[PDB]
Amino acid sequence: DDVRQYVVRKPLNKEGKKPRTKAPKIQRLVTPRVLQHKRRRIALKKQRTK
RNA sequence: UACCUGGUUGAUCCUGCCAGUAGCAUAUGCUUGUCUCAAAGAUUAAGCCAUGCAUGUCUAAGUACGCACGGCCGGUACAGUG
Ligand SMILES: [Mg+2]
Ligand SMILES: [Mg+2]
Ligand SMILES: [Mg+2]
Ligand SMILES: [Mg+2]
Ligand SMILES: [Mg+2]
Ligand SMILES: [Mg+2]
Ligand SMILES: [Mg+2]
Ligand SMILES: [Mg+2]
Repeated sequence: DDVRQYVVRKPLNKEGKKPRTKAPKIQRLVTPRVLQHKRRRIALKKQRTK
């Protein structure tokens, strides 16, 4: 299942402003950036060993 | 600038101090037109204090669902300032 689908959003409607919906930033979410950081951490060990 | 002068005797030569002389640094008195520097509650009380200020800090890079502001899609995690 996808977590990004099930985020609880907050409606937000102030007088004189258009209606809006806000959702929080997901934390501890596996993203390509996390995998690439781990990949480079692994790749530095190879350089040290060589 | 390696310097002296008055005072003891009726007069003299001494010893010897007192007083005189010139800096310096604290106070005080009188006086004071222009410019450049410039010390300044140490001495008596490391005595006592009204009031105000004298220590705070964010980058692309720890944590933003404050519309507090803000552009588009509109479930389509999180635009940005903060
Ligand atoms: Mg995280
Ligand atoms: Mg005489
Ligand atoms: Mg003298
Ligand atoms: Mg003039
Ligand atoms: Mg004092
Ligand atoms: Mg004192
Ligand atoms: Mg002082
Ligand atoms: Mg101070």
